[PDB]
Amino acid sequence: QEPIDFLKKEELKNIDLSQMSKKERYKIWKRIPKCELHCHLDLCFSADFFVSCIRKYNLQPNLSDEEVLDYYLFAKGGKSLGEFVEKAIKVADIFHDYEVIEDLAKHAVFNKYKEGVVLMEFRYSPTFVAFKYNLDIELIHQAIVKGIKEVVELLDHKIHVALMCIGDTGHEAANIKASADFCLKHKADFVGFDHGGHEVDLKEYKEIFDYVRESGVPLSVHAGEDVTLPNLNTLYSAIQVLKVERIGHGIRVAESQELIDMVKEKNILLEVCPISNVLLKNAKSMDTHPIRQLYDAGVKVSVNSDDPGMFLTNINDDYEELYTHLNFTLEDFMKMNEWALEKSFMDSNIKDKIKNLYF
Ligand SMILES: OC[C@H]1O[C@@H](n2cnc3c2N=CNC[C@H]3O)C[C@@H]1O
Ligand SMILES: [Zn+2]
Repeated sequence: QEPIDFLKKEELKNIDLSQMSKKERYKIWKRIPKCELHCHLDLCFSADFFVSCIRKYNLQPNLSDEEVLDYYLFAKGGKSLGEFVEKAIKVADIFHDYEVIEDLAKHAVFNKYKEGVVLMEFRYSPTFVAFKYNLDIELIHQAIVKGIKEVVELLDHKIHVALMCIGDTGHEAANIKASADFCLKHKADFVGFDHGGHEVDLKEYKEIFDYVRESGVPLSVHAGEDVTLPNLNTLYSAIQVLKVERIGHGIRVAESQELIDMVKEKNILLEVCPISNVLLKNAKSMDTHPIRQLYDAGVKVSVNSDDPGMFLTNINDDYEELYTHLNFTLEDFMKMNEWALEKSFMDSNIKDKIKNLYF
């Protein structure tokens, strides 16, 4: 046996969630064999870990643990994706050296294991990690790959972890072209390519994305998240120009039947991040989060944590929110995790292994 007795499809009907306290519900969420596709490793940490980094490098000697969390992180939320990014830029204070990056990666993988994630596609931005202390992106990648490997080996491969590379916008020394080049140079370690930060129309980088995609690295980019944009052009470009297999967030697809139809017919999956959307004010509330209408419309969706570090949450919190506020069932969650598995960028023989073991 292993620490977590994962739920089987047959057992789901015997579990009455309505009887359970929040504490007892989280024991059930933990036992869901989760496939997570959208989580930023470089912003994936616990409160305790973050504060330890701040103390290690004596960054905020005049602030208490709690003041440090309020100063740097996004647990209470904010106004926008713009405000989220400026706060992420502050968090880059911890990227002091390659030792802390390895430790970050190690703890990130281990916590996902503890939470009951069986398939983990992590993503990180080389330029985002490098800029604050002018680090070497080759050495950053080395530290990350090493940290993941060491923990995965310790855990006897009971969690399967893959990496995506993020080109991004909205921080100093950001470079999409260079990020794409780095991704292809390290194609053996990267299973996909993403764009994050500020949400922009990626039509203007058609050539860079064509080149990455056509080289055999599938695309999943952030689009249809930011509700402050005056139209849905970013989604049309993501789908029709970038030819993405998956969309980060994509919650604004719900505002257009045309996009709903296109996404369904192209077998595109939306990587929904419930808590993230609410905290960035991209959903008005969890009660009115678009995932419910998207799910009912027949669009493929999966549940993701996005940034455990920024929000001081974990993947099981997102499951809790969908159950409590939007009446999602264990059967829904199993279905969505199976979609996530089907749409994952991991090697298919690994995916077949995970399917036989849990689904
Ligand atoms: O991995 C770090 C990079 O990714 C961005 N990033 C991190 N989390 C998100 C990001 N981007 C867009 N929207 C909210 C959420 O999905 C920040 C940085 O550039
Ligand atoms: Zn994201």
